[PDB]
Amino acid sequence: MKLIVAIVRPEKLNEVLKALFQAEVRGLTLSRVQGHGELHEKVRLEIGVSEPFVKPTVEAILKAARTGEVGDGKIFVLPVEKVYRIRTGEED
Amino acid sequence: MKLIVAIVRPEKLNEVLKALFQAEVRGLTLSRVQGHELHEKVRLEIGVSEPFVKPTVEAILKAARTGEVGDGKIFVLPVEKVYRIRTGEEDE
Amino acid sequence: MKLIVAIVRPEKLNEVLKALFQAEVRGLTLSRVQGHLHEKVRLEIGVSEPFVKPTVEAILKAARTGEVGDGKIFVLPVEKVYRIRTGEED
Repeated sequence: MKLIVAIVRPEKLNEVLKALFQAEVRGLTLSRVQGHGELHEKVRLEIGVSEPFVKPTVEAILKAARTGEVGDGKIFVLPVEKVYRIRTGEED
Repeated sequence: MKLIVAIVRPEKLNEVLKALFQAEVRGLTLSRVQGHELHEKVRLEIGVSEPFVKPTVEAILKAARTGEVGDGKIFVLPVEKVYRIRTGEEDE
Repeated sequence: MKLIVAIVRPEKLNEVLKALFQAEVRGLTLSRVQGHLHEKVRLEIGVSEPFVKPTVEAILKAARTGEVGDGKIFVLPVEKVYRIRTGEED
């Protein structure tokens, strides 16, 4: 699995959540953060996604979050050594 | 070294922290995030040495479980290096 | 690229931000978190390889007070970073 961390504009959050839902991504968390390069409000989404589907998930976010202006944000794809589901204790 | 990111139910937070402290886990940070029709969750971020990875994961898994959908997940992330600001000590 | 996650004292934040800016490290996000509880500020900064040490040093120098609880700096391997404005990788 990989961990996707995306920093997007607040005004694009609904488009992004919609695109993720249509791309079949359901499990995620998000929070408000302040960003720079004078700080601007941003929304940080964190999504665990298995390798075959990292590319499609990143694409949905890129398409939905873009405005074309400086300050659109970034998407980080981090490696994950192990992931566990707390409901069952199982390593996913 | 690893960076453990755990998403747990707020009502399980106290039990989780108690279990971590008993497992000799010490410094960590936490914040509230919205996750999935979203629900509030507590996101813990814990830096640990290799010998503490298993004990930390085990503690959260036993303490945060309710068996119902939405219990959360635990991500164990690789860390290239970590620095303690006070002492300037670096661990890899 | 690497992703740097730093936990610093709120009273040292402006000093940390100034030091980063001076080091040419401008793109980042931050948020308030609770530590150990005591409020802390968490910075998340994606940087190219040559900027890892300059970023770590800027924070180490500006955030230290000498008292226990000054924070930590994590350097994480990042596999890919995309610039949303262009839809391109970096």
